[PDB]
Amino acid sequence: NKVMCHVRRVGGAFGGKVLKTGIIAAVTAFAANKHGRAVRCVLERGEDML
Amino acid sequence: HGGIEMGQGVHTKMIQVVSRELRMPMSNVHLRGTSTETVPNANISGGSVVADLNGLAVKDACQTLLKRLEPIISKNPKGTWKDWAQTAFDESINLSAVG
Amino acid sequence: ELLFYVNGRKVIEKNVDPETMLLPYLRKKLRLTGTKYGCGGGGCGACTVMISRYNPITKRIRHHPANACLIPICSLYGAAVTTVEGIGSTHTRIHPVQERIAKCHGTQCGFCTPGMVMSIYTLLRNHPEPTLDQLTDALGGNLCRCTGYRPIIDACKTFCKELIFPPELMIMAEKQSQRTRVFGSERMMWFSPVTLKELLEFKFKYPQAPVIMGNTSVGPEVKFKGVFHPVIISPDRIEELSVVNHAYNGLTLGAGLSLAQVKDILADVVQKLPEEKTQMYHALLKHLGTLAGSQIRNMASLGGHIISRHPDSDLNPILAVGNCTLNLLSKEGKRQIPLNEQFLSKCPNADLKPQEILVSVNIPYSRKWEFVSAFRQAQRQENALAIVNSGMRVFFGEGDGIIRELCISYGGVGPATICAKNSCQKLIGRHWNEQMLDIACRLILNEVSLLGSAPGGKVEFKRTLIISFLFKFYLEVSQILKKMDDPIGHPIMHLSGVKHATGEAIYCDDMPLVDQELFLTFVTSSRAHAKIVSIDLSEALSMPGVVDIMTAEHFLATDKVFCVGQLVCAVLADSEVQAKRAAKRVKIVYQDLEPLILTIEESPERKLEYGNVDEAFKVVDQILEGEIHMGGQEHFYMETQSMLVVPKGEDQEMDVYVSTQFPKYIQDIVASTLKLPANKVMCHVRRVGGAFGGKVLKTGIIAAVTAFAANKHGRAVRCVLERGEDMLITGGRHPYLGKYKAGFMNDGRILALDMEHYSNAGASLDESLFVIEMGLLKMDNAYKFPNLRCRGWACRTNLPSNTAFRGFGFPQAALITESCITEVAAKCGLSPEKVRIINMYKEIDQTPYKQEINAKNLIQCWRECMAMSSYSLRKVAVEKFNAENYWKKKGLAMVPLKFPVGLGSRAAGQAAALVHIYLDGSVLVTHGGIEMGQGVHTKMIQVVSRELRMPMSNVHLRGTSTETVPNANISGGSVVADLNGLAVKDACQTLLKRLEPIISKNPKGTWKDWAQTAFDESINLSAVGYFRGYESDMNWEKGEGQPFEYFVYGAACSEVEIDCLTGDHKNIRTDIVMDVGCSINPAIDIGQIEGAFIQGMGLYTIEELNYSPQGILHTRGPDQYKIPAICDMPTELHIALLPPSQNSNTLYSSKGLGESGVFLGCSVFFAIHDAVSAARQERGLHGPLTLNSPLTPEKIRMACEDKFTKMIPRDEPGSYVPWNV
Amino acid sequence: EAIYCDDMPLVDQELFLTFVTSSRAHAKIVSIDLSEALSMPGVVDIMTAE
Ligand SMILES: Cc1cc2nc3c(=O)[nH]c(=O)nc-3n(C[C@H](O)[C@H](O)[C@H](O)COP(=O)(O)OP(=O)(O)OC[C@H]3O[C@@H](n4cnc5c(N)ncnc54)[C@H](O)[C@@H]3O)c2cc1C
Ligand SMILES: Nc1nc2c(c(=O)[nH]1)N[C@H]1C(S)=C(S)[C@@H](COP(=O)(O)O)O[C@H]1N2
Ligand SMILES: Nc1nc2c(c(=O)[nH]1)N[C@H]1C(S)=C(S)[C@@H](COP(=O)(O)O)O[C@H]1N2
Ligand code: MOS
Ligand code: MOS
Ligand code: FES
Ligand code: FES
Repeated sequence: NKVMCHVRRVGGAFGGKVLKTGIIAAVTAFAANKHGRAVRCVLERGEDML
Repeated sequence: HGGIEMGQGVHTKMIQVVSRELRMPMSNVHLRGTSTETVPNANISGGSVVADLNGLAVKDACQTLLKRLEPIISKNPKGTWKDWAQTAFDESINLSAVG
Repeated sequence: ELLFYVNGRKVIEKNVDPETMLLPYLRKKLRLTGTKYGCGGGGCGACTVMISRYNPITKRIRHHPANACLIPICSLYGAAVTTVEGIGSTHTRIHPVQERIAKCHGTQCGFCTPGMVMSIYTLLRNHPEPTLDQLTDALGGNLCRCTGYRPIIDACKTFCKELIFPPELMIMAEKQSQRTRVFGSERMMWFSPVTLKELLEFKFKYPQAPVIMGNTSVGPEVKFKGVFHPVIISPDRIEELSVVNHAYNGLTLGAGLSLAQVKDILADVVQKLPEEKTQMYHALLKHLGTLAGSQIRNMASLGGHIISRHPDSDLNPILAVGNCTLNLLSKEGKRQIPLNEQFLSKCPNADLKPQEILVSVNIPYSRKWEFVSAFRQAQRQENALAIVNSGMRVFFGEGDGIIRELCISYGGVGPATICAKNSCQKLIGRHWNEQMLDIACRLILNEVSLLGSAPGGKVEFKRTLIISFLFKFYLEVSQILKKMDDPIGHPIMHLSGVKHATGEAIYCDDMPLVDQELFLTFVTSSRAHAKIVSIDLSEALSMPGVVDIMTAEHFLATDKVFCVGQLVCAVLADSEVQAKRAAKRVKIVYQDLEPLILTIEESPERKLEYGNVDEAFKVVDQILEGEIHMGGQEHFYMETQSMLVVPKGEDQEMDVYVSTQFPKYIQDIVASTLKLPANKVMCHVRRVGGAFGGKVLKTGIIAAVTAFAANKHGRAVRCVLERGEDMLITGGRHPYLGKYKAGFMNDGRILALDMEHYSNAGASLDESLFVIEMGLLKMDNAYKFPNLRCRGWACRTNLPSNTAFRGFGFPQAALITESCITEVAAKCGLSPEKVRIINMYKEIDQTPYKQEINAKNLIQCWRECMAMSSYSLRKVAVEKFNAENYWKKKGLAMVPLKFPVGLGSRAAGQAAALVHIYLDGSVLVTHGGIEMGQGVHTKMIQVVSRELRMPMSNVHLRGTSTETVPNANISGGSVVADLNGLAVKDACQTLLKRLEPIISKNPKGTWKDWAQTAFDESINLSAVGYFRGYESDMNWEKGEGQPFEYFVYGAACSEVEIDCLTGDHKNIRTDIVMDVGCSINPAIDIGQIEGAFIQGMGLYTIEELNYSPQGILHTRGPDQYKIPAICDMPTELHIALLPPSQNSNTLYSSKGLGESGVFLGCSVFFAIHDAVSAARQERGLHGPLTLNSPLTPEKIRMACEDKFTKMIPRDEPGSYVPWNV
Repeated sequence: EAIYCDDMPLVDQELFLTFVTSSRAHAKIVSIDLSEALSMPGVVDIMTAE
């Protein structure tokens, strides 16, 4: 009841944005909790495909 | 609703559903975006069912409102939605529906 | 370079602007936001911060509190700054002070607790095992509009029987090179000498630069007055400026020594040497223990006070009579001048040069057969600037009565400290008897020749206080001469009480900045009925920040201004300080109009009827004609009007984060202003800092123009106001003019009553008549009147429009009826107690608006308070005390109370809610009621925890919105707790209805299992709750209906003690009982009761609104607004809560307080009334008395007529147009 | 004008996260170092399970 997710829109996700977005978000939230400031994460195309 | 817009055009579907069922034009309805503070425990947007699933949920919420607006429109032939909404405000008719 | 420490981290500033203060720097830059902007002028005490400074000589560090809202940045080089966030936190170990101030329920709104916990922490650091006297001394400066201070002293009562200074600071103090620092800016230059010589040099340079040492007297001038100093000077730790010396000429104190150090040195020195040598030290200590507060006493020093030339100075007249000489020093040598009238009159011959810093001051030993005394009178006991103060000493010598030395000086009377010379020139020679007092009075009465143009008003009051102080002097010297010859029903700590006491609570301004923000500020009219012909804005446009100066030409003043404080233009700027500076120099052309209306008596009907008054008046024994005036009030909510408006850039969406009470109005007005459907504009609140009303209409129009600006220019816009224009924009209570003609039989019972209520509305032509309706009903609390004819009218004035308040109309009409009752009881000959008993409601009766009431509760609390407070013994002791004392009259009073709870129409009571349960055991609840200090959310958590059996941990609330719960109501009327709680009840009942099988199949598990299974079997877990509200009907054409859901019943007895010479009063003991039922949370109930009582006592005794004859209200000065402080509490307040009654339609058999105990504050009021009567009982005069409200010490002293008032020069009425109407 | 997740404005004092992947399918990790990495200008912290 503390964590609120917000999704206004998504730019064309033709399936499969679930487990890996979760594994990104888990450590992003770990970092944001330990160092009390917002953390923004964006992935490169090669990082995606890998 | 609890379904994600990912370019397939689900929010236009939802605005069309609300426009048809509540008998108001397209222009008179708004939609912001998915969140887990308003619609909890929604399911994954995968299977091609989420559009129809949330369309049925939106239909359900709209029906629950329109049954409460039954007497007001019963007692007024030509009402803009402002007139019925303010009236339903006066007779203490709820206007927040979970579908 | 600027180098200091905040909470233990080193902070470096370069290339600064020294024209910026500390508190905006801690908020907008370093972002330790647990420190609050209360007033910016030193009054509030909200911004308390600990400052520690190390002395490289003494090898020790001195800790002192200070108000960060006046402290400049450039005075902190090498000092440790400690805020609320450095002592403990919700992650680390919490310090025992915050733990005990939250455990003892010392928090209600939380916008006052960080300063107070830092004050208690500072005193515990300085003092390990203190006394309650020291603790109360420490907390004197701090204010609280909500609590009433009792739990704070309760938490302090257990103390009576670690942070470390950074080593970098102490080592660079041990080095301490001779570094003279310069802080430069484009506007204002700052110089700081570490050595004496450079200070003397820079003073010998351009001398228009003030020697800033405490900022306490220059800060207000640069702020409200607006004067600007191009260059300023400010010393460092210079030893010569701060040294204590004992010599045959008494002692020598440095000008750099702060008043707190001075007080400690005097307090220790008066315990060493015999009292035959010390008389002026005791006077200085007497006026030092009563100076503003520990913060200001540790910020302000001797020299600044001496040279400030403030007429209200509390220490100057003691010095101006005690043979004191200021030592000086400059490039052209040394000097030693005396302090007398010539020093304070501003004449050039005796004074300081444009050079010669004041170095020190010497106070001699008092000679034997010489006695010194000083007296003062102000609106409040503590932290109030005096209206008349005096310094008095007389030296005889050789054991006789002949006057050879007699020095008396008066401050606060004229434009400066006036000292009597010619009367002092003539009094010499006679004995210490009555005749010299006659001579002194007959001289000083017309020697200090005041006029009708005396600023601050209270002409005859000061004139009487003069001789009153002289008379006190006479008695005290004569005396010494004669001598030497289900969590419901259990007390549960607030949800965010720790989060208050540890400074994690976010407010509408504590939230961060968003990209490309702006800021907005208004310009307000200062004329009452003045036509606008032109506005000058050429020079306002061109300065850094100004985007567009918005006017009425594109909701603001168009052609004429009908009230002061009306909005005519607003300014758009890139930052706050730029916005204020740009606003302060827009020029408006005016032409004043002839018909000027400011008062009720020179400016539709609402009438209730019961029986026929005419026949009883033809029959009844005695006819009374009486009248009363009751003045208004100001809310003084601690948090000011803060808001932010954010455009979205897509779909014209507009977020509005505003700390209001009524988001529906905000959304509606923004939608109508932007020409948008309401589905685009959303509104957000999380908590509001202690708002008691008034944050409704003016907040609406402020949000309207803020949103207009945020839309048209396509950028975010923040808008926060300040305390002064908060008073100037927003009105307060309606002041009432009440006439009455009553009829009562010799049985002392009222059988005839006519009322003509009049209200002072404001400039608005279409306004809120409703209180005139509403307050018409609630006129009589507990007294049965067989006949009523009660009418009301609303009178427009050229003034800001008035709004609602806590209590809301009941206090006014209730005290009008109470005063009519009391004057009847005086005209009869029987005690007001008997008159109230044989006029009080029966067990069962019927209100004049035709509604059944059952009131054995009122009679039972009457008996309980009467018998368990020992009424008879205490009262007979009161008459015994008045029979053996002549100037000390103590008065005891008792007052009942019936308060109706109910609303107007059908739409008013409806309340919605939204409840989610996620797939664990954890619940998210939201509603439409606003959190503003009552503790509504703790009650909601208790409700949800009883209705779902899970422990209190599992539930969390995340603020309110209009996107989750739409179309909520006003968060007022003391019902929104009940209404939104019923909505929460409905939602939780729906959820527990949805889950019979899962729960009843699973006996010994958790909510985790049952919510999991509920999702498994496809059962909804989020529901809307809703409550239709109580049915209320009122008809005015017949004056009948059922408009009130229920009534609360209480009683309060109060004991006071007034002094006939100086017209102030004490509060000794108040015993208060009320009937509430099975309380949801007893601690919250007792807190609300105490807070309402304190607010009512403050309205009835202290608070006054002085208006200039052109309509301009006064915010600071002699007539500044006061609110009750920590010393205004009764010594004992024994409050007990009676057993319940199990009522019908009240949530969980609990009653809705929050506006009820306000009128019980009239108790002490009538108590002083009683005392005044005893005075006129012994003075032998029974002449007509007209005691209005508030009973300021002025009117209390006027009521105690004496020979002193019989020798006061009566100024002609139509001579001058005085300070106040 | 369609606002996406990256099109939100910058929030105050937000950090930035970037991932360091793997390069060998089946392998054993012997030792990890960050001394040149953590001493870069701008780095706040490196999160590893080591
Ligand atoms: C909210 C509030 C409440 C107050 N309550 C009280 C009260 O109850 N009782 C009371 O007696 N007073 C009261 N005061 C007044 C206060 O005590 C004085 O203003 C204060 O002592 C001035 O000291 P300062 O160093 O802060 O003055 P500063 O602002 O530092 O001094 C400004 C002026 O003093 C001159 N100056 C200062 N020091 C020197 C020096 N050494 N040599 C030459 N010139 C010098 C500067 O040139 C300048 O003209 C109150 C003030 C405020 C704002
Ligand atoms: N333009 C667009 N079309 C799309 C997708 C998308 O991301 N963008 N996702 C596809 C996938 S994987 C699914 S399952 C469906 C989901 O749409 P619905 O569940 O709302 O029918 O859209 C399909 N078509
Ligand atoms: N601490 C605190 N108590 C307060 C207030 C406040 O701002 N702070 N407002 C008062 C006012 S004006 C009202 S109407 C009631 C409303 O709260 P309730 O509905 O929970 O009684 O709270 C009262 N008590
Ligand atoms: O079913 Mo597709 O949205 S992974
Ligand atoms: O909160 Mo209400 O008394 S305007
Ligand atoms: S005491 Fe600092 S803002 Fe009022
Ligand atoms: S609780 Fe102290 S100011 Fe409100």
